[PDB]
Amino acid sequence: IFTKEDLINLKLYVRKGLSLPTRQDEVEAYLGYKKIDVAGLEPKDIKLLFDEIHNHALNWNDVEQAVLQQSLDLDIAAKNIISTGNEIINLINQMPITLRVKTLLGDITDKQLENITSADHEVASALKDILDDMKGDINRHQTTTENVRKKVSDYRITLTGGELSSGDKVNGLEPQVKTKYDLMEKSNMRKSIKELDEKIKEKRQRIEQLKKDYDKFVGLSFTGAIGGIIAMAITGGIFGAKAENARKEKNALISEVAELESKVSSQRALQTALEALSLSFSDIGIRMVDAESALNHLDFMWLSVLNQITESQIQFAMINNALRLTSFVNKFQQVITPWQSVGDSARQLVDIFDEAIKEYKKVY
Repeated sequence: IFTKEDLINLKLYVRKGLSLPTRQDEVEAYLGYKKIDVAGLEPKDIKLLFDEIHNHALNWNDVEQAVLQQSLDLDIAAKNIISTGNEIINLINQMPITLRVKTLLGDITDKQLENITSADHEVASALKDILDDMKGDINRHQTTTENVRKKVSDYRITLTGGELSSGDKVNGLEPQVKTKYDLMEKSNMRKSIKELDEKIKEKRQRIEQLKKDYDKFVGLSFTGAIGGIIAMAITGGIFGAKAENARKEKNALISEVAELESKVSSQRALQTALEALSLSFSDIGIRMVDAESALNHLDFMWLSVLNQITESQIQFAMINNALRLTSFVNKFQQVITPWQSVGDSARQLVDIFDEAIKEYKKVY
């Protein structure tokens, strides 16, 4: 069944949804960016989803109050139907069995109300009235319970996705959070960043490799001084050239590295924002999945309760003037039996609300 943790998880999801920023500049401050250049993750995209979550959270208390008040109402409705049904059965069973088996319900109602006057006329009229009132009462509880179930179902489908009772189809807030979360992961830079770090270190070692070979070749260029004048011309030309090839290649890589470190710095910036947004969407999504499970329980409970009321209503429709009174008592028992289940479930739900409210004090 729907438990107190289920109700607390709904309140926790609503509180998270209402705390989401919805103003565009606040969503941007929350994201840490004005543009990310990933489809579906731009601040306008995130705001649209936060607006939908916020509106859904705003709508919980209408459902919550309908659920709790309907449980309070069905509690005392079940109690009244069972006790009044039992009183009616007891009244009938005061008739001797030799008469009960052959007397029809119409004999103790309609056939007393067609002629002219009686005490049995008044009680027979009151018996006909209380049956009519109970029939209408059970129809009313079916109608209101169907509406509560519809509110819970629509609240659930808004979270899961699907077709609402209005016929509108909605994508589902939880699958939408999941899509964006998946886009953040398809967009991750961690491997790109690591391969760029690797190339900065490697070119930052080669820049140093022939700073030493520049110092070598320029030393080598002087080793014509052994011969003197034209041995220095040939050592100067050959090794002076190899020394500049090393310097030129060096200056291409110092420019290369400054670019690559600017690039990797921006890729790290994107990753940091992705990781932050991922964590927020994970928190939202966990709150949603717990709320969804809570609503699965609540929806199933209200479908089951509605089914019991409908069972009672169908049995009540079988009561008619031509039932022998022994058959009537058996059918009236079949009318009130489903209401034990309805009342037990309704009282259980009221008590879960009570225990969920008390949980705050027990924790703090």
